Amino acid sequence: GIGEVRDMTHVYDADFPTYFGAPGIEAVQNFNFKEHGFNLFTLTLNEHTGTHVDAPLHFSADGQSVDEIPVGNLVCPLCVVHIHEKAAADADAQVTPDDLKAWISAHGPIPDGACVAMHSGWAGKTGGAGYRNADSEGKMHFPGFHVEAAQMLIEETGAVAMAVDTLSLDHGPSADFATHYAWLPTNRYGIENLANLDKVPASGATLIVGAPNHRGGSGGPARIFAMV
Amino acid sequence: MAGIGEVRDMTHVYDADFPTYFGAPGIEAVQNFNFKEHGFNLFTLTLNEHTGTHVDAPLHFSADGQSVDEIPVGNLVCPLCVVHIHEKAAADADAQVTPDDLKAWISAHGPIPDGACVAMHSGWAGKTGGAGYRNADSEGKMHFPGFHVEAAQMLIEETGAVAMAVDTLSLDHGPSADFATHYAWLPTNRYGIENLANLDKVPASGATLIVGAPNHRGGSGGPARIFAMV
Ligand SMILES: [Zn+2]
Ligand SMILES: [Zn+2]
Ligand SMILES: [Zn+2]
Ligand SMILES: [Zn+2]
Ligand SMILES: [Zn+2]
Repeated sequence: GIGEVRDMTHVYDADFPTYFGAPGIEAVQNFNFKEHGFNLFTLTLNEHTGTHVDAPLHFSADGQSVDEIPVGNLVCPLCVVHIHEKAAADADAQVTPDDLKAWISAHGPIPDGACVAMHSGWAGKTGGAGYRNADSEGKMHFPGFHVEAAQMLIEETGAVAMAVDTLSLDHGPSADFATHYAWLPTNRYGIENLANLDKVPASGATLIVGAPNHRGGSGGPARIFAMV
Repeated sequence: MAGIGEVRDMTHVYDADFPTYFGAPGIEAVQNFNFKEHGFNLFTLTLNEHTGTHVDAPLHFSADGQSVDEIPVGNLVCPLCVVHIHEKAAADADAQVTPDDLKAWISAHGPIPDGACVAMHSGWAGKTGGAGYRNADSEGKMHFPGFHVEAAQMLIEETGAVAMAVDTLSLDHGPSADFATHYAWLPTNRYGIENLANLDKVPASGATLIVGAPNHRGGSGGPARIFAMV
């Protein structure tokens, strides 16, 4: 139980690459130690920036908010799908139904209430302008999940969370977000911008999703751990 | 993983109508995009750091102390040491954890040292649905339990606890005006948890408190998501 834990959260700020490209959080120093003797900031946060959780409400009219997700869905068995070999050749590589099929043939079945995370070797560009990989028309290019592989995780497993080391569940050039409309409305939640997936084993680890709980929220940054 | 049965959430659901030390809405949400007119829901949160179940970073009461992002991940996973002072707080709403309360816990459950979180269970978490959480008098001074500054001095001198937890608005009790415990614990690169919940559902010892503290760059605090296991 008290084994070795791993941090899976990025350290985000104003320079952190957001989906919209613009900064997603600003700080105002309300009090400083010099004139007041204590420090306090008043933040303005775009809850869908940084290492954050995509609640079902993000893509639904009456889904589950961040506070309504049960605790049983915040402690997930970790199933990391390595596609970084495929992502090296194709920047728009997606976790296809064939990708997770090979995960069974080396680690066994997917446990119930588990989180499926994509390992595309992409959680290392957050320090530069290459994380979004915006094109000449503002079209971002980064790996993601396929909608058909998303629905594959609905019919034949008890997976509850979909995690990605990129900015979105669907890949960059997704003007429709078919993976989002498939995995979120079914009361399953998503995780984006997951860090340090190269430091956890593909199977056996247990994810600890410290999802926020501001009532009525569609998302929000979450401190995520991984008990290896 | 051995003996892992269940995990309990030690976090309150915070909104604009949540009790704060100052007594104002500590968060103002605004839904920018809606599902019907835009296809998806997205809120913009303008919030204070010390709202709901949050963590006071060392920088909260120091000059160059650690910020929320500078707290080591190892210092976030800590053995949980819960001292129950609910019987005392039932009368005086300002009962503090005396150093003798710590010693009685040592003779009962053993030593605190080795990265331990010293949590205080005063039975105040159930008062969030009313004005008893702050318990402010007719004059305006709040009357809630806290940590005795002498107990914080014993934890640094005699133990190796890297964090401590309360179930109200501050580590100091209600009538504190200079915030003694904040000044005697945070500057030493030791963080505190405020507005914790569900401490009545965890054992007094043998539990592991996983603190999901935020890591926004350069912050003195922020709402967190806390859990307890084995
Ligand atoms: Zn999102
Ligand atoms: Zn690999
Ligand atoms: Zn998303
Ligand atoms: Zn505070
Ligand atoms: Zn007791």
